Amino acid sequence: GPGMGASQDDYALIHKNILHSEDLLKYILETSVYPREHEQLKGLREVTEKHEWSTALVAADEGLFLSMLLKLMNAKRTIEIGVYTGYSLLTTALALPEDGKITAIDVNKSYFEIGLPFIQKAGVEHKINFIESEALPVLDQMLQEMKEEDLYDFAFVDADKPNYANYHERLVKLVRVGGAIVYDNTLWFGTVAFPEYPGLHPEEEECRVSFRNLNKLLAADPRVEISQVSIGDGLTICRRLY
Amino acid sequence: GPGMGASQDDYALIHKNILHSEDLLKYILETSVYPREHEQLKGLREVTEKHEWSTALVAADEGLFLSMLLKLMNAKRTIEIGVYTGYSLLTTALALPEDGKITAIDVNKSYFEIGLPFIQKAGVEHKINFIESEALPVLDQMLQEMKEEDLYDFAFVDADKPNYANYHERLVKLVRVGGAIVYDNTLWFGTVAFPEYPGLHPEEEECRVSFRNLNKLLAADPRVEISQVSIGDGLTICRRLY
Ligand SMILES: Nc1ncnc2c1ncn2[C@@H]1O[C@H](CSCC[C@H](N)C(=O)O)[C@@H](O)[C@H]1O
Ligand SMILES: Nc1ncnc2c1ncn2[C@@H]1O[C@H](CSCC[C@H](N)C(=O)O)[C@@H](O)[C@H]1O
Ligand SMILES: [Mg+2]
Ligand SMILES: [Mg+2]
Repeated sequence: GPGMGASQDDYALIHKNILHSEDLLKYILETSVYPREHEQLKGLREVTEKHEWSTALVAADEGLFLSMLLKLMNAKRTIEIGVYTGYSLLTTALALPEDGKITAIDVNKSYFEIGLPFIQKAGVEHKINFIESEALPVLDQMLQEMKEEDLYDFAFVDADKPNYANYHERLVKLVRVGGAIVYDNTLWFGTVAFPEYPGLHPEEEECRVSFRNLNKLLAADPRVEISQVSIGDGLTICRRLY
Repeated sequence: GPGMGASQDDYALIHKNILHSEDLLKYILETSVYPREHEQLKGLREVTEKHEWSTALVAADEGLFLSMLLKLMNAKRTIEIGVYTGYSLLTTALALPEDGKITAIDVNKSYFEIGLPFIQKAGVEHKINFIESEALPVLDQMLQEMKEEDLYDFAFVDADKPNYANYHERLVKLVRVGGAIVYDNTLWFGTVAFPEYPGLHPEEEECRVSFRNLNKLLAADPRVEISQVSIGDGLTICRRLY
């Protein structure tokens, strides 16, 4: 719609971190991440770093953390909401077993085609089923067709941030009991810690208010036990109880 | 020498944080941690905050993360090194199923007796086998007694930091293949990002060097996959590959 420019350069929080020191984040990346990063994940990240929406790319240290979660819970069927160029999608496909399956949903396949060559040369494209659509209509039709023995083990939510609460009401019925739902950016550059934060782009302000509402909602939801982790831009792990 | 003894006020780092703000950290605790904290964990934490070594108490948001890791990986048998007043121990005991068993090792049981009444009221003391000893002799004795059916699914290391690398050589044999080892304080108040740090206590400088060596070691160890997480004072998750 008509209005103000909503490009990445129009944003205010691009360079703000939740860690105190930029040295500390670089230490973690140089010491414990880059020596453990797949060669194709490195290539996908370096291309994405130059993209016009580079701020949406998931942090590399967080990627190695999501891979650890998938392996420890022995996930085999997962769903990803928000693919972009596919860093977390490639991370997920590399962690799953050979017969693992992923449902990847994004409104823009042009983003996904940027990282598709890296995914292919990693040899894990066969696990991925890409759905070019809005995520909410896909999840609602899944509610129509999913049987209990088809429920997902793991779900990464990283698409349109104000819609997390809407995705939640579907994913607690699409993920198995004891499965995991992870919401990304739940600390939003640290702006959620304050009732008001001046000088944000209108869309950044919408995310701050929506994340402050989601965090209260997740902490009070009896269907789930939560864990908010201050890695990357912050994430909340959600385990379905019933 | 003789006098008043070791204080946590002799240390230079106890007031430091890795997050950008104390408001952000207190937001995480007030929003997502305290409403989910067990009543006995709250009582244990509040008494421990007045102890003379309250700096070593595991952060409450990290406790929920460890509880989440135990359930997602379906842990049943764990080992804890460094108990103190038992916050992480009580966190672990509440997370495990009713038939879970924990081997808790600490050189000082007087610390543990501070938290024992809270563990009893929670009704989980039957899962805990406390051993008052130095950790290394106990771990070595386990290696000659351990059968494959007795391997641990999970190990939390949070004792004397300079001994982590020595604990690592034992724990990759005591933890089952696919099991997890978590090393606490691997970021050490952010000092690991600096080759030199001024004004540190001799024991504080010793662990900054130790953790700079351990983080390089763990990132190069081909026996495990790793994931360093910037929660609390930073931790490193290790998953055994063979
Ligand atoms: N309504 C919607 N439904 C599905 N996807 C959407 C959406 N709105 C935005 N998106 C997509 O969600 C993505 C978020 S960027 C996600 C980053 C990626 N997961 C990573 O690991 O780096 C964008 O590519 C955007 O195209
Ligand atoms: N060599 C050693 N072997 C076993 N325990 C040790 C040790 N050196 C120190 N410790 C113990 O390890 C503890 C570290 S503080 C640990 C904090 C605790 N895990 C928590 O949840 O808060 C101290 O209580 C100390 O008594
Ligand atoms: Mg993100
Ligand atoms: Mg600690």
